[PDB]
Amino acid sequence: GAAPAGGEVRRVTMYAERLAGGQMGYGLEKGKASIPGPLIELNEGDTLHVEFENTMDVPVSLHVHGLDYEISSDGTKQNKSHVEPGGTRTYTWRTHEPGRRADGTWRAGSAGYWHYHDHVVGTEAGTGGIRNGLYGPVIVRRKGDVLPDATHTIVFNDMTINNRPAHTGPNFEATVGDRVEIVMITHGEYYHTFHMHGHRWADNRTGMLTGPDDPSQVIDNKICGPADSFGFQIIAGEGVGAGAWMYHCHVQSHSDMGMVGLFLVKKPDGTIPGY
Amino acid sequence: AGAAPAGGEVRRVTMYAERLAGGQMGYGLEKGKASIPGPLIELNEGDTLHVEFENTMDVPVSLHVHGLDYEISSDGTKQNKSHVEPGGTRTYTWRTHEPGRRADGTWRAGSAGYWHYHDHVVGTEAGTGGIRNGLYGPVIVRRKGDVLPDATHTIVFNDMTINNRPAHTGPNFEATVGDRVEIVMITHGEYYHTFHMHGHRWADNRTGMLTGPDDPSQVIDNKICGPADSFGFQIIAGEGVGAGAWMYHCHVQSHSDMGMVGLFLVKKPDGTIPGYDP
Amino acid sequence: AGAAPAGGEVRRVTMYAERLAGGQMGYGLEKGKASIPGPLIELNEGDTLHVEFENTMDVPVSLHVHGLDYEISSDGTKQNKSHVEPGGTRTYTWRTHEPGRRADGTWRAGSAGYWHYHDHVVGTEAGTGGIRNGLYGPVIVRRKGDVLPDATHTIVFNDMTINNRPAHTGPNFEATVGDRVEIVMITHGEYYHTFHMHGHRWADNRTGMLTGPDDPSQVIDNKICGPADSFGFQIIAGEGVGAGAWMYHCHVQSHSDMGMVGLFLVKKPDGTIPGYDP
Ligand SMILES: [Cu+2]
Ligand SMILES: [Cu+2]
Ligand SMILES: [Cu+2]
Ligand SMILES: [Cu+2]
Ligand SMILES: [Cu+2]
Ligand SMILES: [Cu+2]
Ligand SMILES: [Cu+2]
Ligand SMILES: [Cu+2]
Ligand SMILES: [Cu+2]
Ligand SMILES: [Cu+2]
Ligand SMILES: [Cu+2]
Ligand SMILES: [Cu+2]
Repeated sequence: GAAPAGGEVRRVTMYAERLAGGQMGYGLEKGKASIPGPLIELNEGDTLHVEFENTMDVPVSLHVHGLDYEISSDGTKQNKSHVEPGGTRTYTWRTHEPGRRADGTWRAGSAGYWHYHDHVVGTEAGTGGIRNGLYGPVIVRRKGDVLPDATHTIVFNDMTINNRPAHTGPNFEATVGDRVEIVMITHGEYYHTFHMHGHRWADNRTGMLTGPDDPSQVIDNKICGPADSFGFQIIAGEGVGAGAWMYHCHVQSHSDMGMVGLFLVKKPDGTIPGY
Repeated sequence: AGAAPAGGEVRRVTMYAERLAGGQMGYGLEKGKASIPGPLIELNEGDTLHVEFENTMDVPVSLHVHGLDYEISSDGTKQNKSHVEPGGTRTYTWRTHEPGRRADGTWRAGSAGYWHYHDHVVGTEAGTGGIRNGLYGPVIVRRKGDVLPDATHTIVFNDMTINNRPAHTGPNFEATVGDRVEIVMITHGEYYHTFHMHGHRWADNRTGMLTGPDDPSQVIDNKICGPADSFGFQIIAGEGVGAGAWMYHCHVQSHSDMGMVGLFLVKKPDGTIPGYDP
Repeated sequence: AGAAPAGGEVRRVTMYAERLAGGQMGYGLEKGKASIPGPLIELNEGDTLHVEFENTMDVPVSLHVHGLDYEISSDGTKQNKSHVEPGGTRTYTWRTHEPGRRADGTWRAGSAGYWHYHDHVVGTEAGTGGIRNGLYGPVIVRRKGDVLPDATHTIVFNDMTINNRPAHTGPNFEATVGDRVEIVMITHGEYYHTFHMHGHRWADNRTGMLTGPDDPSQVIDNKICGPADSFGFQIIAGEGVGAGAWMYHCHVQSHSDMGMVGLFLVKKPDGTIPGYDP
């Protein structure tokens, strides 16, 4: 369970479909789009050719943060990288390992907790596409990265989580001891503060400290604005046990209005104390 | 005052929740001595703390902590039936661990940090009314070896107030040039803020100070923060700048204009503050 | 090309605050050449800078610096009798120090980094008025061995504007592929922002670049910020992504929609910009 060195040329098909009640979403199979979009994982140095079809009645696009891409895979109307209704296009994202340039300076790699979103619906910033659900997660791993038993994606989109109605979660389950991975993405108009009862993480790339020499901060509350993305890995219930562990936006009115879910950590027998 | 020692001590303490004056509420180590911010709790990594907690109010209350290990019974939440009815008592158990290598070879991150506690049931099940009335306080958790300060001041940007004070009433904080002052900065409520100090800068890491010439941590003097963010640092009062009334404030302009200002009065050894009229 | 040298030079400069067209205000090194942002001040750790200051306006003005070392008399505040009357002159001194180990064993953080200066007395004692009008400038303090860039651009999100500009006027900035471009990014006013660059990313640390494989700083391309935050980075133009009109915007959706967008214009070595067809 560690991430290998990348350098595969991988391929996938992505569709932008309309969903029930105003929503739109990406998906890897027509008829099966989802909010948030399907998780895309790659290893540093991979290349991904995304074979896109807009199946809707309005232009759409696909725009990625942090990964490498030429101006033709930008995903913006300004560059004519959008997709007409019914249209088709192939976006290419690349990645690079870190290393030294000819300069002798250090080039950082592509690894990170990133995301992809529309950039053309509603306005030329994607405002109404993001709002409708056109977003999702991409993880790019470094060699030797520790792999999880599970990855869950939490998006604070304006005043919702993953576009869901108020006080509907989502909830996620695990078993005590599971290495659980969280991808956290924020979108829209408002700043937020992500809080987890019972668990904490480092505020670096991996969410876990390099070792005793790692100056990274350890936190359980993280301010995030539109298009911030971060992620971490927590041992489920470490030092605290099983339970319905609340996670929420800690802005008080935001938590009060619905931006809450449960991290249901289970005992080996499958039962949750108090739930 | 030296360096933080290794932890491991089981500690115990009594805590109450008292209505204060002006529709406020607060936390106290003794009855009739609730404060806003609540009493400063310091453990070292390893220590356990048993808070014999009692509610002296006519409405339920709770105690919820950030950053420290605790079981679900001391969650502080109506969902986990861990609140304290009017007139009730409860023992909240917090614990802390050291950092260490896991079985799988990964680094478990310590309990140390600048943390905080607050209510979770007054007003709404997130504790909005309780946080608003003053039911919050600081928790410092040291790691073995941490430099310890000459003094410690807690600054809580609560919505549009510092420590639930009225506009433009600071609070002010005194020190003397050369002192090692530790600031604990917590934020609560609805608004983002940006915390700024005149004359003084710190490292945006755990301890607010740099490991050494290899610590890559950012050296800031302005720091955005949102509800339930908690950080702190230590500075040398007047270092490289000398004595005087050194402003701190929220750098959100309308917040500084509408009261989120205070002075960090840095005295000469003789006790006087250049340029400043008490 | 180059490297920051060690500091230690005393330097001097003239500064003028002047009214500009349309109730605006800005700073300048020469009279009549006032800009928004104000002129870029650059120093190396150790340097002292005396700034011969001229208030050409009819309204008092002040000069207030983040991050650097100054005594209360260069505080630039009404509080510390530190503002410049209409038609007044005044020398403001800024000092900077190298990082060094203190006599008490701790590490003292240096002055280096991406800082700024701004007015503190116009409109309010927070300088809310003069900051809105455009009285704010960038300050860069260099650590010895820092990589010096081919070009430096300053990007101030001032409330809902970029450099006080009208909506949807950039600024746009040009580079050639492979050029070492240093962004200075400041925020002011009332609102939080998220700064985003297409096709480019940087280290969230002091220099925006990682020092080596054991630098644990995050690699981001979207940075949240608020009034008086300042940061910076150097990127290699088009590295791994090539030439093009690379959009930089605030990613708060209503903020880019309403004009907070500009272009990073990266040219091929033949000077062309594929796709650019405004
Ligand atoms: Cu964009
Ligand atoms: Cu929120
Ligand atoms: Cu909590
Ligand atoms: Cu984006
Ligand atoms: Cu909570
Ligand atoms: Cu504020
Ligand atoms: Cu200042
Ligand atoms: Cu909390
Ligand atoms: Cu100020
Ligand atoms: Cu903005
Ligand atoms: Cu982008
Ligand atoms: Cu300032």
